[PDB]
Amino acid sequence: VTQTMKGLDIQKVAGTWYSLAMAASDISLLDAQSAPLRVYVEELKPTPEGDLEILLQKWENGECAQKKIIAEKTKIPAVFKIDALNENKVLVLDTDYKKYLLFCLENSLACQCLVRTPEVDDEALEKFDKALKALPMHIRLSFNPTQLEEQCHI
Amino acid sequence: VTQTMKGLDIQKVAGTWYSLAMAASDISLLDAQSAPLRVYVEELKPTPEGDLEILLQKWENGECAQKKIIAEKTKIPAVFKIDALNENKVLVLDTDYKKYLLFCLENSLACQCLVRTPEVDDEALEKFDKALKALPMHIRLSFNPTQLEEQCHI
Ligand SMILES: CCCCCCCCCCCCCC(=O)O
Ligand SMILES: CCCCCCCCCCCCCC(=O)O
Repeated sequence: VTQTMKGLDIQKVAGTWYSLAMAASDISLLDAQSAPLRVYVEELKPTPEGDLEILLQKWENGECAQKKIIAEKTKIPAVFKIDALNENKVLVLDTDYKKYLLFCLENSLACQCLVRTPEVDDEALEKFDKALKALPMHIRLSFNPTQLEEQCHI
Repeated sequence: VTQTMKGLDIQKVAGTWYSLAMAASDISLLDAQSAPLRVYVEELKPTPEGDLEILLQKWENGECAQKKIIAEKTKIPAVFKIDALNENKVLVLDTDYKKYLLFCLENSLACQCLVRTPEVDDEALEKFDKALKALPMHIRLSFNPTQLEEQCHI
C-alpha cells in the first residue's frame, strides 16, 4: 500500500462514519459475519496527542459486540499502529473529511471505504476501487443504506 | 442483465472451465463455502439438441460434492433455463470461446468469470468488472491459481 494521504489533519476525521465497502487480500478475512476483519466502524475519536480511538462493531459468539481500540500515532501523520501480538499498521489513503475516508489495515491486507452518511457514494466507491486496483484483493463487500443503519449491517 | 452474447455458438463453449471470479447481488449468496451460489464450474457439455449439461463442485454438509445440472435451451441462443421450484435463467454475456466466458444466473443475481486455464486473466477480469458495473452486486470473490487447481478452491 503506497497511497497515503498527504497533509492529513487527523482531528478533522473526528465523528460518525459508515463502513460502506470493505475488501481484503484473503476471502477468509471477510467471508462470514464472524470473520476476523468484518468490522463496522461507528466513530473516530482522535485524541489531543494525535492518537486515534476507534469505536466499532464486530460479530462474535452469535451477537453484535461494540469494541473500542486505540491506534497510536507514528512519525507519519497518515500511519497508525494497533497494539497486538502482531504489529498492525493503519494507513489513511485518502479523505475529504466531509464525505469519505479510505483506509487499509496491514500486518495480508483489508481496506474500507468509510462515508459520513448511510448513502451509496458512487464517487467514493470509484476512488476506493481505483486505490484497490493496485492491491491483491480477493474479496469485496458493500452495503445498502438499510444495512448501514443496522448493528453489524444485518 | 441486458448484456448477452450475440451470435453465440454453444457447441464452442464445450470443455474445461475455471471459476476465476464470482459476484452476487446479496452477500449471503456467496459469503460461506456452503453459500447457495458458491459453485465452481468444472466442465460444460452442450448436447446435440443445444441444451447445456454443467458439471460443477459445491460445498455441502462439510465436503466438496460434484453436481451435474442441465440448463435447457430457449429461443434465445444466449439464454438457458434451469428446472427448479423457481425458474432460473442462465445468460451468456460474452465469450471468446478459447480464453473466457462471462455468465449470470438470475431468478437476485450471481455472475462468474470463467477461464480455460488456472491463470489470472486480467483482460477477462476487466470485462467481467465492466459488465458488472451496471448491476447491483454487493459481493465479489476471485481465486488464485493454486486455489483454482483444488476441489472447491480450498
Ligand atoms: C482511520 C480509520 C481506521 C479504522 C481501523 C479499524 C481497525 C480494526 C482493527 C482490527 C479488528 C479488531 C477486532 C478486535 O477487536 O478483535
Ligand atoms: C454457461 C455456464 C453456466 C453455468 C451455470 C451454473 C449454474 C449453477 C446453478 C445454481 C447452483 C446449483 C447448486 C445445486 O445443485 O443445488
